[PDB]
Amino acid sequence: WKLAKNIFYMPYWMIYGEVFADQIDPPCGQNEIQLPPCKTGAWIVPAIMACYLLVANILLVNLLIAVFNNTFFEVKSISNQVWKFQRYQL
Amino acid sequence: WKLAKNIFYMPYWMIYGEVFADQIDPPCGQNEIQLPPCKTGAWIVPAIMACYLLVANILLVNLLIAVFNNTFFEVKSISNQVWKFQRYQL
Ligand SMILES: CC(C)CCC[C@@H](C)[C@H]1CC[C@H]2[C@@H]3CC=C4C[C@@H](OC(=O)CCC(=O)O)CC[C@]4(C)[C@H]3CC[C@]12C
Ligand SMILES: CC(C)CCC[C@@H](C)[C@H]1CC[C@H]2[C@@H]3CC=C4C[C@@H](OC(=O)CCC(=O)O)CC[C@]4(C)[C@H]3CC[C@]12C
Ligand SMILES: CC(C)CCC[C@@H](C)[C@H]1CC[C@H]2[C@@H]3CC=C4C[C@@H](OC(=O)CCC(=O)O)CC[C@]4(C)[C@H]3CC[C@]12C
Repeated sequence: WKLAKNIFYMPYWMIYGEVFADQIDPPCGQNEIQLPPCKTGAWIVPAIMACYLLVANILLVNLLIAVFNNTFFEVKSISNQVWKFQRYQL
Repeated sequence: WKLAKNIFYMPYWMIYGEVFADQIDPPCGQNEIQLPPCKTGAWIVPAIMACYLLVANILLVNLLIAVFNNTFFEVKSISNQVWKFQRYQL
């Protein structure tokens, strides 16, 4: 079950300004002490990290900003009128 | 080819809240153990870092917020009508 935890753990905190910079692309397959060998296709992980961070943090958050902004006025008027209606129930 | 990787590595993650604070301006050219000597013009790197972070994070992201916001209504109406058209194809 730790695999399912590792699916959601670091990509979720990646949205809130913690990119885990020590684990983006650690040096491996060299001697600095002998490092463990390079996993195959481990260079893909920073690239899809870049695409994910771009899509999430720039596209979806700003789109939710636009959604919150362009539906603010109708929701504000409806909420004011509904609160004035629910004053009687209170 | 590691030079081309180093071009894109840290400035890209600099947008998402990871400024790499240990490598902004490390102490050098002193004894704390003898540090390696100061590179010439290494003080320029935090200044252009400051200008880059300002321009990127404050100018361009907020401008994309404005672009997403002011074209939201036309895109929303067009997308609703296009989805209602593509219901038949589905
Ligand atoms: C659909 C949207 C609106 C809500 C989000 C729901 C899911 C994305 C959440 C809710 C329940 C969550 C699960 C609740 C419990 C666990 C057990 C957890 O197990 C461990 O951590 C085992 C311990 C370990 O070995 O570390 C792994 C994550 C997981 C599957 C969670 C994965 C994410 C889930 C499916
Ligand atoms: C302006 C923005 C919207 C896009 C520009 C950013 C990307 C084009 C950059 C940022 C991070 C970069 C990646 C950072 C690290 C790597 C790992 C690198 O692989 C290795 O170095 C091998 C393994 C190792 O030596 O540790 C291959 C390039 C790649 C995928 C880079 C490809 C280009 C990326 C995706
Ligand atoms: C134009 C916009 C819309 C898209 C962005 C495209 C480029 C900015 C990307 C796409 C392909 C990328 C290249 C794909 C592969 C590599 C090899 C990579 O090589 C290594 O990492 C060598 C291993 C090492 O020594 O660390 C260095 C980055 C580089 C040149 C990447 C640099 C960034 C590039 C040019």
